[PDB]
Amino acid sequence: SETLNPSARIMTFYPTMEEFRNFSRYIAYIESQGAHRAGLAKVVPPKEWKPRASYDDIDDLVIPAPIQQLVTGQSGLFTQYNIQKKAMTVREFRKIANSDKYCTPRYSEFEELERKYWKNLTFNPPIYGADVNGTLYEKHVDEWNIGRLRTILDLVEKESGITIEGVNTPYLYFGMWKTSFAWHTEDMDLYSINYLHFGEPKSWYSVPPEHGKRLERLAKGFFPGSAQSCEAFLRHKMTLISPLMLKKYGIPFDKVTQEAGEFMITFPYGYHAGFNHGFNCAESTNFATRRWIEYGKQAVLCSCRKDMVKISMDVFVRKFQPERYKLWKAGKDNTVIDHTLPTPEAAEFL
Ligand SMILES: O=c1[nH]cnc2cnccc12
Ligand SMILES: [Zn+2]
Ligand SMILES: [Zn+2]
Repeated sequence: SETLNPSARIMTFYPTMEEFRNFSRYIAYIESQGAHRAGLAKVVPPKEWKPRASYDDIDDLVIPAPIQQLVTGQSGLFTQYNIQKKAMTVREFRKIANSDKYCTPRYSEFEELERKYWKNLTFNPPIYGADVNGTLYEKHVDEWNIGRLRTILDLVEKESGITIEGVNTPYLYFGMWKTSFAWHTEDMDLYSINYLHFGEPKSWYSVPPEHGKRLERLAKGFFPGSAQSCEAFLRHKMTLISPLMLKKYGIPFDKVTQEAGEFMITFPYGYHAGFNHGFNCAESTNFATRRWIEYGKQAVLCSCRKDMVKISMDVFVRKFQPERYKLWKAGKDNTVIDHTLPTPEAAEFL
């Protein structure tokens, strides 16, 4: 496991239509390749696959709570205050996105736009049409349908009947230039899938899960007051740390640009942050494999109740780890997670 992807670099995959039909099996395959080590992987779907005929019929879709993204800070360290604005349509949002005030600046290469984002992120706050409940997939699409992934995370809805927005349901993100997401891991340290439906690119930064604690120690040192108030303040999704800051403090990280028509997979305990190049739309949700159960059992949650997502691990432990159930309920489960190990389902490829 330590031999595959030794630098824990972001990997890209090009499945065929046959390989694209079994979602869970393909995630097992990419892990057998060492993809998970980076904490982020890109999946380019087969040319024949399309989740919708066109996007010219969504102008009247309402973004109920758009957020103005105010950033405070300096020297590569920032706090993001996401201000709720009144509801707007996709057409109203696209008009603001493409206006002279908010449009993407003229640039040659990504590195120019990236330098531009870190120089100007505290000025002219943009509007992010983020966390919109909904899907852009046509009803008949069976392959990589974010609405219905059919992973083991489905036990939460199957056994209890409870739905957690964006976690076991899809979220839509309407972006504009300079909109962004703060460093974070998923709720319960779950996996996530992100499909960029259309528009301008979305740039990502990732820290390998095996270096995740180094990012946490850096954050705690910089924000001691926040660290004193909450056990996992990064779950508030307010902390921005520049790649230059990470480089200076020796935090290993990688960066990738996602283009329209591509999927991004985040792995358990894979910290990620990023920004939108301009007007776009992405669909997202969380999912699980057998490997996540131990991450969910060990996840450190927000203790100040600013973040409320908590999944009971009991059903997963009883069903997939019965030999460990009594030891775990007694608080005697001393399992140490090896972040390099692929999911057990990967066995057929190894
Ligand atoms: O594209 C994103 N927008 C907002 N939040 C996110 C969280 N994780 C991944 C991607 C995004
Ligand atoms: Zn995320
Ligand atoms: Zn908290």
